[PDB]
Amino acid sequence: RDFNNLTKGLCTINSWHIYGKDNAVRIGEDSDVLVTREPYVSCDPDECRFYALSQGTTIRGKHSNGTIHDRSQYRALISWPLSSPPTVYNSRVECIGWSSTSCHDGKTRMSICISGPNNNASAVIWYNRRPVTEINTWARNILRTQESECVCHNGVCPVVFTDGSATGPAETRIYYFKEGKILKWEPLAGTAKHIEECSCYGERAEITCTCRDNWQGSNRPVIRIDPVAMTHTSQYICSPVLTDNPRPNDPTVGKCNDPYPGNNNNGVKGFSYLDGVNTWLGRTISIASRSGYEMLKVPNALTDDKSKPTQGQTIVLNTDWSGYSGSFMDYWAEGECYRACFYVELIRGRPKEDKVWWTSNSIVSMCSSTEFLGQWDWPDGAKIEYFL
Amino acid sequence: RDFNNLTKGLCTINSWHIYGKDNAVRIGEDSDVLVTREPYVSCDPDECRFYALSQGTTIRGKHSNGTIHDRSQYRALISWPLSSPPTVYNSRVECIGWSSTSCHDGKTRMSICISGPNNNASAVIWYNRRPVTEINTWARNILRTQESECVCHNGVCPVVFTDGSATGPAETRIYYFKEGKILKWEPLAGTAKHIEECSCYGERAEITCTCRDNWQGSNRPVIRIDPVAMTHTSQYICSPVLTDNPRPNDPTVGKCNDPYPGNNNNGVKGFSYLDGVNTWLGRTISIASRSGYEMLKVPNALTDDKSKPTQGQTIVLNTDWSGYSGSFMDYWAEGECYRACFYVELIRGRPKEDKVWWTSNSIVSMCSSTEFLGQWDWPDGAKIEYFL
Amino acid sequence: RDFNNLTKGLCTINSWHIYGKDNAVRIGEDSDVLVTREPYVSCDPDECRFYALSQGTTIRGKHSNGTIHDRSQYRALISWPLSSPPTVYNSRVECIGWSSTSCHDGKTRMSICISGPNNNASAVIWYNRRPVTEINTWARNILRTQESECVCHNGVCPVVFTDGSATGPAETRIYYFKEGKILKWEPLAGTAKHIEECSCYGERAEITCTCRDNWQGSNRPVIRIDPVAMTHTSQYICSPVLTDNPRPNDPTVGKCNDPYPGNNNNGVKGFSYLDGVNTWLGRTISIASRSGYEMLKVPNALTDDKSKPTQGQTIVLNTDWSGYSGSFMDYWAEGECYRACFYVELIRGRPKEDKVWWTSNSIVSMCSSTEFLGQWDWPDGAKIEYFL
Amino acid sequence: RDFNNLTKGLCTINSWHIYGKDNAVRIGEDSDVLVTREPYVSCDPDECRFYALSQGTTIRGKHSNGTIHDRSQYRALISWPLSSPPTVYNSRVECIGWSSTSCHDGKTRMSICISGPNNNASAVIWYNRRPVTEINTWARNILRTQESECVCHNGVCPVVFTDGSATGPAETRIYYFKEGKILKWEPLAGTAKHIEECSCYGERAEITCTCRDNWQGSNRPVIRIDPVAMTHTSQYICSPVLTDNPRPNDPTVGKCNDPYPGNNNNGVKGFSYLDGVNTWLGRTISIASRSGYEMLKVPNALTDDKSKPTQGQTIVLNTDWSGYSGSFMDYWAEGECYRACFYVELIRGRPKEDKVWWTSNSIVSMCSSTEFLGQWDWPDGAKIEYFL
Ligand SMILES: *[C@@H]1O[C@H](CO)[C@@H](O[C@@H]2O[C@H](CO)[C@@H](O[C@@H]3O[C@H](CO[C@H]4O[C@H](CO[C@H]5O[C@H](CO)[C@@H](O)[C@H](O)[C@@H]5O[C@H]5O[C@H](CO)[C@@H](O)[C@H](O)[C@@H]5O)[C@@H](O)[C@H](O[C@H]5O[C@H](CO)[C@@H](O)[C@H](O)[C@@H]5O)[C@@H]4O)[C@@H](O)[C@H](O[C@H]4O[C@H](CO)[C@@H](O)[C@H](O)[C@@H]4O[C@H]4O[C@H](CO)[C@@H](O)[C@H](O)[C@@H]4O[C@H]4O[C@H](CO)[C@@H](O)[C@H](O)[C@@H]4O)[C@@H]3O)[C@H](O)[C@H]2NC(C)=O)[C@H](O)[C@H]1NC(C)=O
Ligand SMILES: *[C@@H]1O[C@H](CO)[C@@H](O[C@@H]2O[C@H](CO)[C@@H](O[C@@H]3O[C@H](CO[C@H]4O[C@H](CO[C@H]5O[C@H](CO)[C@@H](O)[C@H](O)[C@@H]5O[C@H]5O[C@H](CO)[C@@H](O)[C@H](O)[C@@H]5O)[C@@H](O)[C@H](O[C@H]5O[C@H](CO)[C@@H](O)[C@H](O)[C@@H]5O)[C@@H]4O)[C@@H](O)[C@H](O[C@H]4O[C@H](CO)[C@@H](O)[C@H](O)[C@@H]4O[C@H]4O[C@H](CO)[C@@H](O)[C@H](O)[C@@H]4O[C@H]4O[C@H](CO)[C@@H](O)[C@H](O)[C@@H]4O)[C@@H]3O)[C@H](O)[C@H]2NC(C)=O)[C@H](O)[C@H]1NC(C)=O
Ligand SMILES: *[C@@H]1O[C@H](CO)[C@@H](O[C@@H]2O[C@H](CO)[C@@H](O[C@@H]3O[C@H](CO[C@H]4O[C@H](CO[C@H]5O[C@H](CO)[C@@H](O)[C@H](O)[C@@H]5O[C@H]5O[C@H](CO)[C@@H](O)[C@H](O)[C@@H]5O)[C@@H](O)[C@H](O[C@H]5O[C@H](CO)[C@@H](O)[C@H](O)[C@@H]5O)[C@@H]4O)[C@@H](O)[C@H](O[C@H]4O[C@H](CO)[C@@H](O)[C@H](O)[C@@H]4O[C@H]4O[C@H](CO)[C@@H](O)[C@H](O)[C@@H]4O[C@H]4O[C@H](CO)[C@@H](O)[C@H](O)[C@@H]4O)[C@@H]3O)[C@H](O)[C@H]2NC(C)=O)[C@H](O)[C@H]1NC(C)=O
Ligand SMILES: *[C@@H]1O[C@H](CO)[C@@H](O[C@@H]2O[C@H](CO)[C@@H](O[C@@H]3O[C@H](CO[C@H]4O[C@H](CO[C@H]5O[C@H](CO)[C@@H](O)[C@H](O)[C@@H]5O[C@H]5O[C@H](CO)[C@@H](O)[C@H](O)[C@@H]5O)[C@@H](O)[C@H](O[C@H]5O[C@H](CO)[C@@H](O)[C@H](O)[C@@H]5O)[C@@H]4O)[C@@H](O)[C@H](O[C@H]4O[C@H](CO)[C@@H](O)[C@H](O)[C@@H]4O[C@H]4O[C@H](CO)[C@@H](O)[C@H](O)[C@@H]4O[C@H]4O[C@H](CO)[C@@H](O)[C@H](O)[C@@H]4O)[C@@H]3O)[C@H](O)[C@H]2NC(C)=O)[C@H](O)[C@H]1NC(C)=O
Ligand SMILES: *[C@@H]1O[C@H](CO)[C@@H](O[C@@H]2O[C@H](CO)[C@@H](O)[C@H](O)[C@H]2NC(C)=O)[C@H](O)[C@H]1NC(C)=O
Ligand SMILES: [Ca+2]
Ligand SMILES: [Ca+2]
Ligand SMILES: [Ca+2]
Ligand SMILES: [Ca+2]
Repeated sequence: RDFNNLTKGLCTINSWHIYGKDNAVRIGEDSDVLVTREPYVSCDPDECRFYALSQGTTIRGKHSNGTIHDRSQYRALISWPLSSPPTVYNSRVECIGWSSTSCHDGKTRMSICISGPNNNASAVIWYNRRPVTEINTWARNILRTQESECVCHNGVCPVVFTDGSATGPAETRIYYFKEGKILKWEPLAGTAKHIEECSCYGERAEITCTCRDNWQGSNRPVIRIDPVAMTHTSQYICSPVLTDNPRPNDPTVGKCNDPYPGNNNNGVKGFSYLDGVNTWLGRTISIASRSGYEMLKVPNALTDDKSKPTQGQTIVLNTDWSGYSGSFMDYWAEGECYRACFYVELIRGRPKEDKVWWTSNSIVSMCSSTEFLGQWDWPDGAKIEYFL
Repeated sequence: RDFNNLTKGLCTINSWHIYGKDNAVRIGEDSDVLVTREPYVSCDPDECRFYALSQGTTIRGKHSNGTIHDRSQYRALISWPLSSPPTVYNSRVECIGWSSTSCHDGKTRMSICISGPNNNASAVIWYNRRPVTEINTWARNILRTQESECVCHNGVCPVVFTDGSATGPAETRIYYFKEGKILKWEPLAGTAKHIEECSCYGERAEITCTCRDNWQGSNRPVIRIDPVAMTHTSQYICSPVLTDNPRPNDPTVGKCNDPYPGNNNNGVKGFSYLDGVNTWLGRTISIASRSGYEMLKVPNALTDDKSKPTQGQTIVLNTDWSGYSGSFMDYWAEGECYRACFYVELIRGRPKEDKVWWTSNSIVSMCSSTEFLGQWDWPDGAKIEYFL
Repeated sequence: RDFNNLTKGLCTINSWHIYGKDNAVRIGEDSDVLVTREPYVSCDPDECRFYALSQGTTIRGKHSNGTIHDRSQYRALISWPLSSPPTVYNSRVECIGWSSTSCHDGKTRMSICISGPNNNASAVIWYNRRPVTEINTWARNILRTQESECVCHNGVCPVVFTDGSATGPAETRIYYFKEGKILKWEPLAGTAKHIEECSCYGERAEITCTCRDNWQGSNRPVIRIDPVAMTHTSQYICSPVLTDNPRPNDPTVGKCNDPYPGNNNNGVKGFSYLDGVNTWLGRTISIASRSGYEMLKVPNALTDDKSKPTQGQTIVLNTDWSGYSGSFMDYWAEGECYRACFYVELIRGRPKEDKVWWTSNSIVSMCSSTEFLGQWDWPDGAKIEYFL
Repeated sequence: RDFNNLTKGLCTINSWHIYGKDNAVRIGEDSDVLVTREPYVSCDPDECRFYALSQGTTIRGKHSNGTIHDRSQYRALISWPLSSPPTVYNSRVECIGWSSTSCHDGKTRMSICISGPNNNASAVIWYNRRPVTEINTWARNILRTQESECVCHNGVCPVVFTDGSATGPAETRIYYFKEGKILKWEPLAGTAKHIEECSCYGERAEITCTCRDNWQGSNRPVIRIDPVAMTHTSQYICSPVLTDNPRPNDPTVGKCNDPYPGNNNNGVKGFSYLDGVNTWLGRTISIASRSGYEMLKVPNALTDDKSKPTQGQTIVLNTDWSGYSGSFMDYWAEGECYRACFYVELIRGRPKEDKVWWTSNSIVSMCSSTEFLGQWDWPDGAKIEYFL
């Protein structure tokens, strides 16, 4: 095998088709499904898999009580077959910890997990299912990473980490790994003022990451990485179609180089595909809560501070719970272009459904079509009442 | 690997032997078996598997309530090892949706799933476990396909779809796929007046599909496809041995080019092998309900409007529930001829057994023998009382 | 791969060491273990597996009620990894039916299952996991076979079948299969008067089968097969160490060419290794019930009508339940000789433990050592009280 | 494949990073997890796995009652994927018995299990998943071995066994195996006075084993093996940092060539890495019970009878239960040096938690880093109250 190179551009996105769905919470009502959160999807050359952070308990298990909590010693990055649920018996542990990323370089996979207490966390970088490098916290405040796949080019796999405050300036670093070793790292540059939970995709030798400015911004920061030069830029999505959550109502003009204000110290992981007129943004439908999900075609969102939607697709109704969302692509598919894909985490349980003591999720995932397909909505589908 | 070619004829069918049986409902009374319906069987060059549409819940799970319903966001095409039950832990999701087909071309497998609301459904065509093509509804009324395997010849895999009314003229199309791409499609031609749920098999470079005329016909429509020319014909089975369900009692003379009347707006998926004097038809034993199943040797059923049985085999007694049935063959077996095989879906639960709130099925499957073997009957075997 | 040839002799048997044990009934008290009976062991070139006839239900499942019964539509030959229990999720179905054998020829595996009602049973012979040949009942009375592995030589795999009475003369046939096809079959010849449930092993181009004379004999019949000539002989084990069950107490002189009388119309499957002074016989310890199990070294048992034990090994105490026993070897092991192995089926439940409504078993298996090893006893280990 | 050679030295150990954790007791509260104890970790060239001795029951199973007991017929050496729990469905049985070791030689794996009653135990040596050699008890008193991985060099895999008293002189033997055959064995030599449960690692053609002197010593005996010459030495760790349990408080000067006294007839399996100034010792934090676990950097512990810690890392708080600990390395990793790894068995249940009737464990495992990483603590994480 050779290292994959990002040689193709994005396919034209005219709609989104269903790719995978695991129905995990429905199935886990009466089967040995692990409690998870922070899911994503990532492809190897011969298979695509679901990934997430386990909570080290099943959902009917008594240890599900307390699983609203993000960071414990009982979490691990797990992967499992596409559209199956994450069960005790089919889930492969990639590494231990409570913040992760993972990506295949064309030869093998790199997985990164961070663990530790808040003031003394460390990342372990695994390559070919063996630990290779470790990175200690630099700011002693919840060293943390993407929670979705990284992207590689000719073996170089950039990863974005943050360490420091979630409610003020933090120390974001872009590490460039190859075979699990650090080639270089850079501090964040550009005009993004705070970065968390980057969602990345690659095309024609450039990696684009759409992130969460938890501190100030209801527009999303965008990091664009050149994995050959190992350099990057940052800015915000300029569009007034604001895509964090919670957020204020949409303005008529957005901000390119600073956080669009109105909501502080909160957010949600999300994503976009930024490709000129072939630009699609995801967001929650609710401005207040992690409810609903929609895709909006917003031509030139990155650069046009008045850009508005020209097309859209509902993914999850506003009467159903959503969650984190992120990008992935199958870089090893046939054809002339890369097909944009994404997932949405469908969070069930706490805090919004507090008649149960757990928090878990299921996954829905879609990829782009060049057809203009009909739309359905894709809720989690479980009845909370059944768990009482 | 090369693409498989349909170079062989059918083996002489002198009786049927047991091939597979999953006992899913029996086993699922106390194990994590998924609720399914619309099962089938399909072979790869190195393995044969069971397939079905999951309902995204186990049968003891509380979400089994409601699973009489055909179309939800929680359904998927799954496959699993021959004669195992479809469990949470052993079932591989092929694609998401509520109407499917799947077939191996000798190189890899194509799977097709349709999802969406009734007025805005779309098919996704997967090849080599990746999405390749999508097709939007053309009639905005439950785009739907075979619910059993397709057949390929030199890479060309025809698939029959219908969109439109179930109780009047609809828009049936035969798509010819290769490597998941559309080579051509044709509207239905010939004298079949309504088509659903085609059951297909191939022999000497011709594909024969036996279908369901839900609107008018208690004889079954037959589509015969030339996958090289990519053309087809349609007619009905001429025989007065009527094989849909519900149906009127058998006449003495059938109809070749129009629906044999008496029952409207209903049916069941079924199949036949039409090979001159080596012709066998399956049907339910009951004329009124999906009860029993039998195979009848009906020489020249396709073309002889007075043909009657010369031999038969009971598969399921009329005191046991049946369901859909369909054809498959192992195109990669050794020997000089293709051995005809079929399955019967053994439906349990609603609507006929309404003391439970679910609907599920198990599978029995048989293939032909050149011996004249003794017959057994093959019920599902579960006791509904145990589920109360 | 080439066909395996029986080129080696037996290793010297100086004691028996533990090979595998599945603890199935213990584990199945709280896990999804299938109800089984009639287990055995068989090796492929790269793996050894446990085999048995499933009852198509788990042991905690309500459908376990009734599983004392031998023949139903819900049985299948299953295999699973050595020393694991036979679970819903890890068990591979080989074929459907209620009497089986299976063996690897060095290239691939042949499996045979018989199904049907008592008066109309049929065998299906699978090779390379595909059905190849079928054989209809010839006597219309429970066509039945070995219930342990067959043995192959240069592709020729003899199998012993019986059809007819269990309590008087029956029609036993030795079929010689190659690639699942019938080369030849012979009726039983020699002086054995009734044959069931043969337990076979091969060495230096000869296959030895030790069987059950259910009608009259408490000595066991022995069939010796030349798989090159495709001919056989039969006789009884001459030794007065009688090894069927139930049986009379041991005499001082046995019978070579007729059944040793005293017990009629009953028996148990069992085995022996007959190799001159390297001869070991297994038997139940109890003369009355399937209780205990022991191995006795009985030099020249086959030919010496006064032969008595010179050494022994207790396998299962007489205060624990046993069951069927049979031979297998790993024909693909390293070294200069074939190591004799056997299993014992440890039957739990009905009829001897009738406070539960099921019948199931676990497996213990041992192979020979050239050391004189210490002995343990190997009970099933489950507490029936836990199942109430 | 060629046999692995121990060509590399140890990596510099500046801290320990998380490697694996299975959360077995947490997950097994509501999933089919086997009861285990005596776990370890061992790598093949393409995978690392967890190993342990099953008790032949799940933890919620009623047969979990009594599993404080060390030796029964229902135990087996099992392996399963790294960081998964040992479940009924994912656990591979390596061999049957109640004392084990296992190691890969670069070509295939050798596994050794001992079974039998106390006065008549025997070891079976498996190679390439087949039994090859057997060894009968020589002292008729609980023949027993390492309970963690062995190490191979050019095919030669030394294993340490003991047979005899646990509370006075016993008969320890070092067997040198190749392809599962005995090349040689030696009686223990040197100044260690009692040996059990050796924990081994290899580097630059030498194997170092740190063991348990159950009889007298609260310092640990160390056996150093030359696998080319097939010779060994023994002594004790000289350091006054005493690392058995229970033990007296730490002195200022230890003992090189005799047991450091104060505690008799007890101990725990443990380990060390002895590499000059790159020397790390593990131990329980409690001097009295199997509570807590810590790593201490104790330069020249082996040879310096006043050596004290210069650095350390807490693995398990003293308010959490620990257990056995042992060494392993991935001899097939990339790079210039072998990375030291270890595990800790986190024992739950009896005798310390006697409100439940079972004894089981989970596993945490770590490997060395050349960074100075932040430390977390890694408890089992289960709530005993949930099991009542
Ligand atoms: C079967 O499945 C089919 C496929 O899925 C399905 O069809 C799909 O239907 C859905 C639902 O209708 C469609 O999705 C929507 O698409 C809208 C965009 O399309 C409309 O607008 C464009 C653009 O129109 C402007 O620009 C063009 C030129 O490019 C001009 O030509 C126009 O005149 C117009 O110009 C004015 O405005 C511009 C600036 O905005 C100026 O530049 C300009 O000078 C003028 O001022 C049109 O081109 C479209 O028409 C074409 O398509 C339609 C078919 O849809 C045809 O009938 C027609 O012939 C044309 O071909 C079309 O009119 C999205 O706007 C829309 O998303 C908004 O609404 C939803 C709620 O429905 C919100 O959730 C979403 O967030 C968007 O609204 C919010 O955000 C915006 C942006 O800030 C706010 O302005 C807005 O107020 C609202 O904010 C509020 O909610 C927010 C969210 O909660 C909150 O955050 C805010 O704070 C605030 O509270 C939606 O995505 C989809 O595209 C169809 N797809 C296809 C292929 O057709 C079909 O229905 C199904 N069938 C059945 C039977 O069910
Ligand atoms: C061990 O296992 C063995 C293997 O399984 C098992 O043997 C099998 O037994 C079963 C059960 O008996 C057999 O299955 C049946 O087979 C019947 C056909 O075979 C009979 O008929 C043929 C044909 O006979 C005509 O034609 C030949 C020439 O080809 C002439 O020679 C004849 O004289 C006769 O001619 C007249 O009729 C023709 C028109 O029909 C005219 O052309 C002609 O001029 C004359 O008018 C015979 O050849 C057969 O004989 C041979 O075999 C038998 C052995 O079976 C030997 O004894 C004998 O020597 C010969 O070798 C034989 O007589 C099927 O018809 C039958 O299926 C009908 O019945 C079942 C109920 O049993 C129905 O469920 C089924 O649907 C069929 O009936 C319905 O449908 C027809 C068609 O429309 C209706 O006419 C009929 O009224 C009925 O309709 C009703 O029910 C429907 C369903 O609910 C409903 O929809 C309707 O609306 C209506 O309500 C059945 O399949 C099987 O073949 C055996 N197999 C073998 C290899 O032997 C054995 O028993 C087992 N042992 C034990 C101990 O258990
Ligand atoms: C640690 O583990 C160790 C390894 O496992 C374990 O050692 C093992 O111990 C077990 C138990 O003791 C041993 O197993 C038994 O072995 C017996 C055979 O060995 C004895 O006999 C031989 C043969 O002796 C005759 O022949 C030789 C020459 O070859 C002469 O030298 C002798 O003098 C004697 O000759 C007379 O008899 C012959 C005819 O029978 C004539 O030919 C001759 O002229 C004379 O008349 C001796 O060689 C043996 O000695 C050697 O070994 C011992 C060690 O065992 C040493 O001390 C000694 O120095 C020698 O080296 C030895 O004496 C088996 O017979 C025995 O099986 C019978 O008993 C059990 C019950 O225990 C029954 O279950 C079993 O079925 C057998 O009895 C039944 O069947 C026979 C046959 O028909 C009947 O005769 C008998 O009455 C009984 O029938 C009844 O029960 C049946 C079953 O229910 C029922 O069906 C009947 O109807 C009836 O009701 C048993 O297998 C084993 O071999 C040891 N292994 C080793 C390697 O040592 C050790 O104990 C463990 N340690 C601890 C501490 O636990
Ligand atoms: C984020 O994560 C970080 C990384 O994990 C974490 O940092 C880590 O913190 C932990 C906890 O503090 C550190 O772990 C401890 O490390 C201690 C060793 O380090 C100290 O000592 C050395 C050595 O000092 C001597 O020698 C040097 C020269 O080599 C001289 O320079 C010194 O002056 C001193 O010399 C005297 O003593 C010598 C003999 O002992 C003589 O030779 C000499 O002449 C003098 O007499 C220092 O070098 C270290 O300083 C350096 O590092 C610190 C940072 O830690 C810096 O601040 C500093 O600038 C330097 O760079 C340092 O001072 C271990 O001793 C310690 O383990 C003992 O304590 C724990 C309890 O905490 C016990 O559980 C453990 O068992 C050890 O104590 C027992 O055993 C000893 C030995 O017998 C007994 O003496 C002792 O009494 C006690 O016994 C009792 O308990 C036993 C167990 O129950 C029982 O069995 C006995 O019977 C008895 O009851 C511990 O491991 C770790 O190393 C840090 N790591 C790093 C990289 O920094 C950081 O905190 C985290 N951040 C947050 C915010 O949480
Ligand atoms: C099915 O028939 C096709 C058409 O003849 C065979 O296709 C040829 O395959 C050869 C061998 O791979 C190629 O080099 C030719 O170029 C192919 N020809 C065409 C016209 O496509 C194919 O091999 C046949 N399949 C099998 C299993 O034999
Ligand atoms: Ca924000
Ligand atoms: Ca109809
Ligand atoms: Ca008998
Ligand atoms: Ca000690």
